[PDB]
Amino acid sequence: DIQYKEVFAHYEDILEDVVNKSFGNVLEFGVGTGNLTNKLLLAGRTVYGIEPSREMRMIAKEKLPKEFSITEGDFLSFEVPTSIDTIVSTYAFHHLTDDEKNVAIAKYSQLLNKGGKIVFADTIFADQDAYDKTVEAAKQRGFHQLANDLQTEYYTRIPVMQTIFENNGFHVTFTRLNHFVWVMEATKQLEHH
Repeated sequence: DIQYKEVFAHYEDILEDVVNKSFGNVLEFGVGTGNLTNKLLLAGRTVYGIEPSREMRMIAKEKLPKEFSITEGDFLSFEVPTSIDTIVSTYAFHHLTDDEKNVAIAKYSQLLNKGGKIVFADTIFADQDAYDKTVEAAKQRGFHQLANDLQTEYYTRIPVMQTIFENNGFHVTFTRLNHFVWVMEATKQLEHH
């Protein structure tokens, strides 16, 4: 894992940052092994989990308190908890093509109330140059699995994500927490219905 040493740099701080920007009922996508949830629960937040992988939902049910709800849905198809104030996820949104990312945001815009937020932490790039330069660096070093990841998954650019959020009624702010990851804080501008 020397290859992902930088990708996960400040991992904890990253979850911390997402936690500190969330309130009320939290809907988490891509629960994985429950690391984000864990800090979300510690922070006294009310959380509802979503994770397609049964393999993952298990490990999380293991670490998290019992009773914790975690359905088998995903970013686009999932159970709506009830009243959502903020939607979160870390290291997951890139599993969606840019078109799907737009459907997702369009859908969260439809569910959240004025003032509702979307806080996602994920690997994303400033521009095409920053990306190609990162893919090369990974090649430069012996990082072959990482270079594959970068050209396989659907990582995108900050400006693209910028347009999607705003096109769907959001005002978003980007804060870099490491060379790969950035935290995007989005707040819904207008009210529902």
